[PDB]
Amino acid sequence: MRDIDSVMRLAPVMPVLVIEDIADAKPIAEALVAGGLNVLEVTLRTPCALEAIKIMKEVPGAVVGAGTVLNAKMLDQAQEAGCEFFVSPGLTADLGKHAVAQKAALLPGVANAADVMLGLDLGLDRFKFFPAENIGGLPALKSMASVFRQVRFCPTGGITPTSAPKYLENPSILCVGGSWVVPAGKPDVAKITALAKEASAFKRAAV
Amino acid sequence: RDIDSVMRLAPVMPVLVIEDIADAKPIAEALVAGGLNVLEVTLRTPCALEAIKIMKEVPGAVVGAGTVLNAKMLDQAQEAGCEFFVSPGLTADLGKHAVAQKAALLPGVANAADVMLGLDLGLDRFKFFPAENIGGLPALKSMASVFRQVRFCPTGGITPTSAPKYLENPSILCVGGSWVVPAGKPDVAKITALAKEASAFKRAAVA
Amino acid sequence: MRDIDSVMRLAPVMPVLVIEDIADAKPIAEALVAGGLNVLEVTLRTPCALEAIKIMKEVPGAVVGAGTVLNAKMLDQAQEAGCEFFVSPGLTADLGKHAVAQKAALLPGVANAADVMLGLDLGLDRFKFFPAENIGGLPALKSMASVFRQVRFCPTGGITPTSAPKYLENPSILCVGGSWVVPAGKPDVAKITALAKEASAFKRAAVA
Repeated sequence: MRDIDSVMRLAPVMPVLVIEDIADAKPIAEALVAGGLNVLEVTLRTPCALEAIKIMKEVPGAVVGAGTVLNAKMLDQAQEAGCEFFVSPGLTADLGKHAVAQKAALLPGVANAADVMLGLDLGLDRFKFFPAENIGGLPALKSMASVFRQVRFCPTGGITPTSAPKYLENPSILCVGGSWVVPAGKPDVAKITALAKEASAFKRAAV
Repeated sequence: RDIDSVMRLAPVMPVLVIEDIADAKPIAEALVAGGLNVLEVTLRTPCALEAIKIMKEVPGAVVGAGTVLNAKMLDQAQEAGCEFFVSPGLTADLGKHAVAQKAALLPGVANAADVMLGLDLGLDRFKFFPAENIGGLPALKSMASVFRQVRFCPTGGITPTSAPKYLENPSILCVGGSWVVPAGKPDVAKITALAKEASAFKRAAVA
Repeated sequence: MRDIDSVMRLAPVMPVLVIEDIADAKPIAEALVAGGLNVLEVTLRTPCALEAIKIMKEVPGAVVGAGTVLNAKMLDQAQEAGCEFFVSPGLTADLGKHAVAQKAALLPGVANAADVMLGLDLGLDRFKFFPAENIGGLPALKSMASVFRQVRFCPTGGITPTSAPKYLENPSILCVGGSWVVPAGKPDVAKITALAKEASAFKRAAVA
């Protein structure tokens, strides 16, 4: 299936989903897909997360992945649930070696040059710049992209509707991760779809 | 004792710098009398190993070593009787040595790759260090939101008025602090008064 | 011959060179040496970078190194090109292990305590603080230098002519990395030599 570069190009914004109630999963996936945000990152931060992946996987148009993958075992459990891609807050050689060996579409987080160097040693060149606003923001990413010209990025962490277009004007950025499209209360599918359509319209220099 | 239990004993772990060996016993006595029985003695001073042996004989003191940079320093602190060990950062070498030695290590972390390295080694308790140069409480709040099973001790720039704000987060078990021992000759009544105030800090993690 | 500590002490500023045209390599190296900045870091960020290193090495007095070295094979390629030192944005165990094996004067980037501890475990004690203005600046470097008292640093990343003396007042700092002496665009050899002479006169608490 798709490699992580192809996943990143599909939509300007990758929603970062924290499912506290399993009944929220289907309405959230349907509303995001209705708004054109087809790429869904379900963080493995809650007990029902893997079940939420199995529910969202059956929504037509949804490209479901697992976030907060911390090790090869969690990548395996998420892949067995049907995840098409995997995101991690940071990178280890054991996690990256396992993803390459399994041909899993992994998007590891990086915060500094040594993280990126470990990723390049493993054959990876696509990373989440995370957590963006705690590690110097767009100016820090602009410098890191200047050092690693063959790498492309997905900043995540404190991104907003106001700052997302600024990141997306950089050619080295393919998309951003975002939490604002689904507010942490009970889902409102109309509001979620309207935020998704608004984010769907964001300009991308790289696409 | 394991590091999670050590962190839960008191809201503040004093970070002690003993330059005058004569100060060690009165300081540890005053801190214990004030309810701060967990003592981190930095190894940087020449008399630090001798100070650890004196503090270990104070009843109720739980004495550990700070600024542990490598396996050799850990072995020296363990030979001196330290019950726990604190490092500014984490290496695979120091971590595998602490696990093999059954040493209660509390390694510093600054980013997700540091945490994931520790989790791969079996560690899940970390010092968030240097806290005020890596984004403070807002950055720690995000990191704790990602690593739901990890618990932290922020250290580096913590003050008596900022410490309660960190302690409102249940992922924070305690803070490290330098203010409980004022510079100059020890005033045992003043140290015990500051210690009693710190021992009364409320924390969401421990009733 | 030279270890990385001796390279850092040669001049207050190590220019961070990005060569977009091979024809500019010789004039830039000659202009820098004429201004007294003999230590030249050619970043491996453009395809012609290794070719530019071979050209600059022929300028008398030039001490040529490679920057943005990402792995052990890249260090070997830069060494075969004639580099006398090597700079890396970060540190991996594989890169540091190969550098110590080959006695290569490596200056690896650090941003946090785990980076420094990995370098110390390899026997390294000289690091660039990079990228300085995105990882907390001088206040962050001050705290890190007070943790690792035996380590000495080269801050790089957003250093300016105004801020370089501020960093160079700290005795834990041996030099700074800078881009302002040879910025982007076609070289101005008169401007480069003049900026190199001003950088050469920067006071240093550590070196004198």
